[PDB]
Amino acid sequence: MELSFGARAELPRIHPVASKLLRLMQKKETNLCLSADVSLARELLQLADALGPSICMLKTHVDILNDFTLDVMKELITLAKCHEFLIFEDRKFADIGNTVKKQYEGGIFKIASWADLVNAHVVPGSGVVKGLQEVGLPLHRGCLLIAEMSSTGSLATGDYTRAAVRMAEEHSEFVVGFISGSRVSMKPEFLHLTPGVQLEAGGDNLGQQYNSPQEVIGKRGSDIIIVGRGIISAADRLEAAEMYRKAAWEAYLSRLG
Amino acid sequence: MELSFGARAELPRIHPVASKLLRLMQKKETNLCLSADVSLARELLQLADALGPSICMLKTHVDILNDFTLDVMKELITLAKCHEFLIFEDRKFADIGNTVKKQYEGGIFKIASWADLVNAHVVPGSGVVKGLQEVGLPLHRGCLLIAEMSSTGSLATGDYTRAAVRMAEEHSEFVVGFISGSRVSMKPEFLHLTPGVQLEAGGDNLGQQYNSPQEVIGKRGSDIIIVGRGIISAADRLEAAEMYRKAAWEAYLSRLG
Ligand SMILES: O=c1cc(O)n([C@@H]2O[C@H](COP(=O)(O)O)[C@@H](O)[C@H]2O)c(=O)[nH]1
Ligand SMILES: O=c1cc(O)n([C@@H]2O[C@H](COP(=O)(O)O)[C@@H](O)[C@H]2O)c(=O)[nH]1
Ligand code: PRO
Ligand code: PRO
Repeated sequence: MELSFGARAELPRIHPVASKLLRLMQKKETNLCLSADVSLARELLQLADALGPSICMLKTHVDILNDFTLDVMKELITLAKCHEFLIFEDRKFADIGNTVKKQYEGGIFKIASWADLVNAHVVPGSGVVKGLQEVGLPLHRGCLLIAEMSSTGSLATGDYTRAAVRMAEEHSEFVVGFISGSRVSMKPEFLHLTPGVQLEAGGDNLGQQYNSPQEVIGKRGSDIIIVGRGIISAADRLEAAEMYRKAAWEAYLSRLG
Repeated sequence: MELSFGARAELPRIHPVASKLLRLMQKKETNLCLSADVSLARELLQLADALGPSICMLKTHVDILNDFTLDVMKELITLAKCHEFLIFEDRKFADIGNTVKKQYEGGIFKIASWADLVNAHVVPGSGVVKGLQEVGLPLHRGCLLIAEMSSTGSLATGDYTRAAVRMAEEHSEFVVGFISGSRVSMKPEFLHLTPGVQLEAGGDNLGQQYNSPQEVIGKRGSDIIIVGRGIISAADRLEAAEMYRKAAWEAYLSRLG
């Protein structure tokens, strides 16, 4: 009884940020999240503009942007609105609730002011979510919980993964899904986003491991692929993004049947 | 066969950053780390100057400083050198190795340029440490691994804690100890730093739980207490720091016997 992205966007318990995302995924035929892991604002913005039509989401690491300003993020929002994609700051909040609330709202990045989505590790216990939601619920934001990781030696397995799913399902007013390698929740209101994706087999020299779009979307049941170097290190990033988009989209279609 | 801090500073396998810390702890009779969880640079610097003689370490969250600049960190270094304490940026790196290397060296904070110590969660596997050490070893820095957390529902227990200890003991050229609630390693070359500390019982409304200096240093065998609100929310932060310093130091002495 698997529903399309467009039908999932209408589910009774859907979060509004998840619904917006699912609707634009269906409209644009994309379940690709670009991992824009660059250090220059101009490159970030040029990628966002050119690849915007091909992506459902742009994932940032603003803390690696050498020339971050809030006005860069204003320009990114313009592109996100134009091309219709969400902005996901991959901050991996991972502290006690009292600390993460300040890290999300404040400092020089003011993440909550521009990021539709953020994510959190579950290791601190549910206070990490409660602290973020003090800021994010008034701002109509969503959060993803890290239930599994792609890297060698990941401890996000077994009972840890189960705890992440329970934490999400108990904070569904704010948590909209997971970073995971596979479908971890049986509730269709939750999004599954999977990093560690390339077309070719392999990894990196610092513990990254890759699986293909067909494997992660088609076999493992995830919704969205997160792709960094498979796109950004290519010469033609637009054609690379299109290859990843077509791969992930067809894997999704074939699995709906 | 418990050694004093000053003797631990001479151990054959000691890391140079740990040795520097242990020597100044012994010299100054302090095993207190101030958690300087403030949003203004002037308050950060005024606390560092006034409390510097009372502390072995100042723990920052630079991502909550509304008016961060690199020149603020230059002024903090001056105070750290004057008063003899280490600077610990509590960034909780928690990503794949390729990402954390960039988050540690780069962006607007350039953490590795000013922080003696950083810390990491072990959930990604050991690539998190390998990525950080690509930057931190050339810069003669150290790292702490988060083996336990103070907050309600923490998943850093059992086999997760054991994995953190193994990861530290296999990366001892860079990892100098732990964030933990107790002694987790039997190797005296590793430092144990414990947050979730107040003189009075209680917690916060976002999952923080407190234990006393006597409990954590004296019974649970930790080395250093990390104290935020128990000091910073007090009217007289200097006298508060002195009360925490005296508590932690006496608990350490009584346990050496
Ligand atoms: O398990 C995880 C979780 C992540 O967010 N990531 C992130 O996804 C991206 C992967 O990038 P790449 O495709 O270049 O390996 C990085 O930004 C990384 O921080 C990951 O690789 N694995
Ligand atoms: O297990 C942990 C790990 C931490 O670093 N911390 C940090 O230690 C400090 C605790 O502050 P406080 O004493 O105000 O509760 C915070 O900066 C928090 O981020 C913690 O409380 N528990
Ligand atoms: O792992 C494999 O064999 C295939 C080849 C390309 C990606 N997956
Ligand atoms: O928990 C208790 O009872 C004591 C009282 C102060 C701190 N510890």
